[PDB]
Amino acid sequence: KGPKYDQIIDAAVQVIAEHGYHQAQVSKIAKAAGVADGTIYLYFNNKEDVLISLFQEKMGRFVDKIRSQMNEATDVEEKLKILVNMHFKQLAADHKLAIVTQLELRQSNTELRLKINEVLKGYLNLLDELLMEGKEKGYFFQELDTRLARQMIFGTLDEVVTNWVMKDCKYDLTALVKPVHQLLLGGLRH
Amino acid sequence: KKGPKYDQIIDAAVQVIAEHGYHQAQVSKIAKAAGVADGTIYLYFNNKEDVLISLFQEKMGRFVDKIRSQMNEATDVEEKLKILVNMHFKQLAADHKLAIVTQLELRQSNTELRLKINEVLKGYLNLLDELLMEGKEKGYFFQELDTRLARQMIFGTLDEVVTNWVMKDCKYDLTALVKPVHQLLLGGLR
Amino acid sequence: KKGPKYDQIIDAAVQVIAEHGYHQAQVSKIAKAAGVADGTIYLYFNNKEDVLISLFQEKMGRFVDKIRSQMNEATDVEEKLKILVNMHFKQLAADHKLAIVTQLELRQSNTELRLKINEVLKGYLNLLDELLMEGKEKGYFFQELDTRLARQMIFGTLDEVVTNWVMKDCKYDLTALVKPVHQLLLGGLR
Amino acid sequence: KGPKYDQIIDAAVQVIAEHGYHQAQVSKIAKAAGVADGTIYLYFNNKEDVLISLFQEKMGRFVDKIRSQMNEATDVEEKLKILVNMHFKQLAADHKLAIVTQLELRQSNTELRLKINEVLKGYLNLLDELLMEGKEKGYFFQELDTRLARQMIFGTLDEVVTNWVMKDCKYDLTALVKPVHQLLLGGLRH
DNA sequence: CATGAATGAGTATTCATTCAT
DNA sequence: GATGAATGAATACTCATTCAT
Repeated sequence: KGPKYDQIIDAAVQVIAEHGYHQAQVSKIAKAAGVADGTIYLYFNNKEDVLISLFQEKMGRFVDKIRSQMNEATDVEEKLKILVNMHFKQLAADHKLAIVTQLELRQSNTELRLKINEVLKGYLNLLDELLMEGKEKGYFFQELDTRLARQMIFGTLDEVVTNWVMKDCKYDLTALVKPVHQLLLGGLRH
Repeated sequence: KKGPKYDQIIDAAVQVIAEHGYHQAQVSKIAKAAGVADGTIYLYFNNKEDVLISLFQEKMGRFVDKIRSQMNEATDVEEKLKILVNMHFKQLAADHKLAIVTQLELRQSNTELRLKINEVLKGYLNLLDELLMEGKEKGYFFQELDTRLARQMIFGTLDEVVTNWVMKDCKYDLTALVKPVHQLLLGGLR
Repeated sequence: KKGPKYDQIIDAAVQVIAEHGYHQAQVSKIAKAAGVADGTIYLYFNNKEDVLISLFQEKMGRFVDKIRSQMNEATDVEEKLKILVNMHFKQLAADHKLAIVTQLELRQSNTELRLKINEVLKGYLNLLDELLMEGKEKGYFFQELDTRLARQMIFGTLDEVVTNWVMKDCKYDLTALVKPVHQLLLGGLR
Repeated sequence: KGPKYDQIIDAAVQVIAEHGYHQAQVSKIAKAAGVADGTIYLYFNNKEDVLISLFQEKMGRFVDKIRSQMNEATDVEEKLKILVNMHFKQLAADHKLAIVTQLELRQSNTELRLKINEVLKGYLNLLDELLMEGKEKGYFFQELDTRLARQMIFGTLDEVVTNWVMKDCKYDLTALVKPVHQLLLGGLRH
C-alpha cells in the first residue's frame, strides 16, 4: 500500500533471519524499519498480517517470475526443467529470505501455518497446471494422479532446499538442478 | 514400574495437543485430561517438555523398527521400497490424533524436543540410505544416482503427502495412496 | 530523567512490604499500590529484585553520607560517637515503614539484593573503623583496643536497640535512647 | 514426644546447615531423619513447629548450661565473664548449629522470626537478672536501664558470633572472650 | 500520518500437608 | 504407629495491541 509497507516487510525478513522467529517481537521489527511500534498497525492490522503479507508478497514475486520463464519454452520437459532451475535460483540468490521461509516460519504456531499453506495454493496451481498439460500432450504417464504428482514435486524441491539451509548453504544449490530434475522425470530405476 | 498414571498422562497429552494445539496445551489442561492433579505430572516427569519428549519417544520411537520389520519379509528391493511406503502410511493412518501431533503441532519446537525428534528422524533417514545403497549396489537403481539426494526426494514426497492428508483432517484413505506414490518414486513423471 | 512513575513504584513497594511482608509483596500488589499496570513496572525496572535494590539504594544509600556530615560539625571524638548514634537513630525513627522493611523484611534476602546491602553496610562499617582508629590514635579510646571487635560491638548494640523498637511496633521514642546508649558504648556497665 | 522427635530435630539442623534454609524441604528433613514425610506430623504440628521446637530445645539447653555455671559464682562481673565465656564456648563447639542459628534462620519469613525471639526471652530474662543483681550489689552504675543494657550485651555477643560464621570460623571465637568482655564492662575510653 | 508509553492477560512449577493402607 | 503418593494453591514476566498527543 504505502512506502513503509516495504520497509516493514523487508525488516521482518531481516529481523527474523538474524534473531529467529521467537525473537522477532513487533518492536524489534519496528526499530529495524526505522518506524514506531504503533505505526506497524497503520499499514498492517496484525503481527500475523505482517507475516502473511510478507509471504504473499515474496510468493507472488516467486511464482510470477517462474511462470514468466516457462512461458517461453513450449515443451513440457523443459517447462519442468525451467521450474526446477528457477525454484533453486531464487532461493540461492537470497539466503536471508531462505532462512526465514524454510526454517524460522516452520517454528510458527499451527493456524499461522495453515494460512501460509493457503498462500502456497498459487504455486501448486502452476504445478498442477503443468502436470495436466503434460498428460494431454502425453509427456507424462497418462493415468497420472495430478494431486499426488504435485505433492511429490513440491515435497522433493522443498526438502532438497530445506536441507541446503540447514547445512548453512555450504554447497551450490543450482548444481543440483539437473540431478533433481532428472529424478522427477525418470524416478529411481536404472 | 511406572504405574497407570504414566500412560494416562502421555495419552492425555497426545489428545489435548491434538484438539487444542501445541500452544494451547497448558499442563493443568493435560492433567485434567489425565484425571490427576497438576503436581502429579511432575512425579512421573521432569518438565512439561519431558512429557513431550516421552510422548514422541513412546509413540514414534519404534516407528522405523516397524517399517524395517516388514521390509525384511521381502527379497526384491523395489518391493521393500513399496513396503516402506505402506508401513509409513499405515502407521500414521492408524492414529489420527498422533498424526496431527507429529506432522503439525510438534514441529514448532526448537528446544531439546527438536533434538530428540531429530534422533528418530535420523534413524529413518539411514534406513532410506541403506535401502538406496542396496538398490544401488544391486542394479535396481541407476548407479550415478546420489544417495543423499534420492533420500530427500523420498522423505520429501512421503512427508508432503502425509501432511496434506492431515491438513484436510484425515478425510481420504491415506493407505489407498501407497500404490500410486510407489510407482511415482520408481518410474517418475515420464 | 526517570519520570513520576519511577518512585511511585519504589514508594508503593515500601508500603506493601511494610504492611504485608517480604513474602506477601507480589508484583501485582505493588503495581496496584502504585496505580499502574503490572507490566508498567518492568518499564522502569528489570526485575522485582531491581525494584528492591533501587528501593534500598534510594532510601538507604545516603544513610552513611548523612551521618558523616553531622559528625564533621564536631571536633570532639566522643561527641562524634554521640552524633553517630543520634543520626543512626534519627534517620530510622523518621521513617517507620522504611524501618520495618529494612530491619525485618529485607534481611531475609538471599540473592543479589544482599550484595547491594552489604555494599551500603560496608561503607558504614568503614565509618566506624575510621572513627575508632581516630579515637585510639588520639587517646580517646584505650590503646590496646581492637577496631573490628569494637566496630562489631557498636553496630550490634545499635542494630539490636533499633530492631527491638521496630518489633514493639515503633511505639516508643527511639531518639530518646541516644544519650543512654551513647553513655554505654563509652563507659560500659560500670 | 518420642524417639524420632530427636532424630527429626537433629536432621533439621543437618539439612539446614548443609543446604541452607531455602533448600530444607520437609522431604529432605524426613530423609535425613530416617522417617517418612508424613511421620513428621506425628511428632510436630507443621514445618513451623519443627523449626520453633528446634530452637526451644537448643535454647533451653543453651540457657541452662549458662545458668548453672553462673550459680557457681559470687562476683557479678565474674558471672558476666562466664556468660560471655559460656555463650561463646557453646557456639564454638557446634559449628553446624551455629550456621543454622546465625545465618540460615535469618533468611526466614519475619512472622516466624517473631516466634524465634519469644523463645529468646528466656535468655534475655537471664540477662535482666544479672543486670539488676549487679545494680543492687553496686557492681554497675545504678540508673542503668537494664532493658537497654540487656540489648547492648546480647546485641554485641550475637554480632561478634555472626561475623565468626560469616568467615567460616577462620579464627578462635574463644580468644575473643575477654577482649569482648572488657568492652562490655569498661566501654571504649582509656 | 506518526508516535511510544502504557496496558494486562496468560502459565509452568514447587512443596507443605493429607489420608488411605 | 508409619508410610509416601497424591494434592493444589500460589506467582513473576512478556509482548502484541492501543490511543492520547
